[PDB]
Amino acid sequence: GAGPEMVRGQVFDVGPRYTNLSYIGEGAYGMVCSAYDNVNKVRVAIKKISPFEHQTYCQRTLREIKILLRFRHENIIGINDIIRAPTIEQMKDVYIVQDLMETDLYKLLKTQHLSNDHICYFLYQILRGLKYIHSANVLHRDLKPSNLLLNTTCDLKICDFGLARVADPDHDHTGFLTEYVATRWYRAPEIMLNSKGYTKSIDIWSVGCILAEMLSNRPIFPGKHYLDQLNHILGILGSPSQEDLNCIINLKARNYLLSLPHKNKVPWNRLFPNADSKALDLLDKMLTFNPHKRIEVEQALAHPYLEQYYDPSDEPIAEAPFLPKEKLKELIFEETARFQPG
Repeated sequence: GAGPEMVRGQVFDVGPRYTNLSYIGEGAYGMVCSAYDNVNKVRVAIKKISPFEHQTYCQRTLREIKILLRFRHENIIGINDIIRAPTIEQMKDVYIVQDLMETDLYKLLKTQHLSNDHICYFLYQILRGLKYIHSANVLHRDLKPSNLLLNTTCDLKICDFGLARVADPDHDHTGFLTEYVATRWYRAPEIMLNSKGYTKSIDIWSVGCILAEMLSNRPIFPGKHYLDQLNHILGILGSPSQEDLNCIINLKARNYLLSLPHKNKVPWNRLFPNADSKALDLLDKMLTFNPHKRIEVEQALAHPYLEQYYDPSDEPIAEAPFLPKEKLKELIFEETARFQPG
């Protein structure tokens, strides 16, 4: 009737509820598979996770499980089930069950031209999700096409909250070239200059990047290393204004910008000659150099580009806003307890 099922030589032990395994790929670190859920009669995605040797992998797993279990939103991936051993001592892996999403925006962009209607709809859903996340005082901090899941009807769901943090603007300041975790091509200019990525404006930049990418099927700022990323940004936006430089008090950061040759803005309509003009107006506002001047999520939603979808009453906000590895394991154990046969 059952056993410890294997997939590509590794235990993928999810039964008896989940049968007929097919492999998909790799996760952050751990195997991903689809499987037939025998209770709700649908195929699902199951991600195997093995974090307990390392406090960082515990921190990200716990952080993401805590977040995804607290969140309930149509445009954020839910956790349907969590499979693990009944005791801390026997728990070496955890399996997270999610709705099966056929594709993601990375894969889609590599293979499919998007109509303006698709771009508009996808951007609406990204921002609708992001409204909820930000309303919970959470920063996602790693928005990118591969973290935007899509099913067969183009329902879009934000995933991968492993690098998320509670917002903390009063402690956002840092020095020049401070090391950063999140994906390079979607990093706001200030990450390289004077920001730890603790304000909401960090996510809007990433959304701006994703919009630009949907318009042309190519990343807009494909930097090859930490500081090339900034010079990609400045080659399009042009040199920051005196006013925007006066906001950067750090001398290494400011003097770096002052050392560069003057660059003029590349107009959006020459970079994207087939783009809708309202899309380019909103792109410009999301890809603003100065984070204090950058559009906020709610303002983005209310922009004329999204007028066909905008409905604030149907764009919900969160009811409930918000260490050694041994204690993180116990907290992962406690956090996943609600899915245990009971």
